[PDB]
Amino acid sequence: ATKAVAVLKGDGPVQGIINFEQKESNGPVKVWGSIKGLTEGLHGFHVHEFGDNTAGCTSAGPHFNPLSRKHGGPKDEERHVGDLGNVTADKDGVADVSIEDSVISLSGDHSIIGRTLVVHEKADDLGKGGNEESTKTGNAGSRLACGVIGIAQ
Amino acid sequence: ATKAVAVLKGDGPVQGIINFEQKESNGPVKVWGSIKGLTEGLHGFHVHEFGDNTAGCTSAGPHFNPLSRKHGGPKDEERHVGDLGNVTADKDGVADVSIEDSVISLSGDHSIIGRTLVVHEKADDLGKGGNEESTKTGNAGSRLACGVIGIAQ
Ligand SMILES: [Zn+2]
Ligand SMILES: [Zn+2]
Repeated sequence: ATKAVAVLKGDGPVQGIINFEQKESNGPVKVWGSIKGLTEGLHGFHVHEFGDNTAGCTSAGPHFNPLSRKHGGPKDEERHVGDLGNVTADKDGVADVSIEDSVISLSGDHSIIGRTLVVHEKADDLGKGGNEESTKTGNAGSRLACGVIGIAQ
Repeated sequence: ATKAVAVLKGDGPVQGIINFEQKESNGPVKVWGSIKGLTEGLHGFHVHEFGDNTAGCTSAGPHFNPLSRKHGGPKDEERHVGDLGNVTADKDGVADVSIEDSVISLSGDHSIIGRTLVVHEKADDLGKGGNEESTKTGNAGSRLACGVIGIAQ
């Protein structure tokens, strides 16, 4: 019913659009959209603490632990509330994503409205890769585009 | 006592970052922050209805007229219930923003919490200078970085 709007912008050809389709205000959300200006294969994809992403990296570090676990989800079980999978792109420069989930809803100033999403440079491990750091971020690499989430209904 | 953090990007190294603080939910508010990557001189800046700003015009056009008004304010008697005037940048490529207003506040999805903003690479004409487009947008002459409004509380 109520669609939210996440607008990620990097640099020229780099963007990330995601709509969040929610039917009331605390129930589960159907999520989809296109992250373009990528190279083919997987790219890490996380909802951070806050909507600050303006002091560059001096803002969103790794992805928020509000439930007190590691990075994960599409292969790991524990998973941050700040993790909506990874965006796997084609050679036409785009990852067009499709998801449905019951760990967030369009609720207040702290859920996924007023919040930040990050898209990463490379593929995400989603748990414990080959190193310590992979438990923090997924080892997904640097960030390109950044964006904030507001209401589109 | 909720502080915001909007993130505009897209025109490569151009960003538009604006903050706010809410002293009481119904009072006036000081906006602050910086728009950087700009040439020196004036640049128009507008909050719109919704946080909807993904691809461009299909995700919102001009700054909405809920009272069915013209644009303007700092030289005009109208002003939309969701717009501001213009900024100016110094030759480091940056506009300082440190402005007051007594009609926006951080309260509800349609206020500045939950909303969108775009800044413009030319001056704004505020309701009327020359043409139709003065009374419509604000004659703002060009786009630049666009974004959704974020919260750090
Ligand atoms: Zn994570
Ligand atoms: Zn206006």
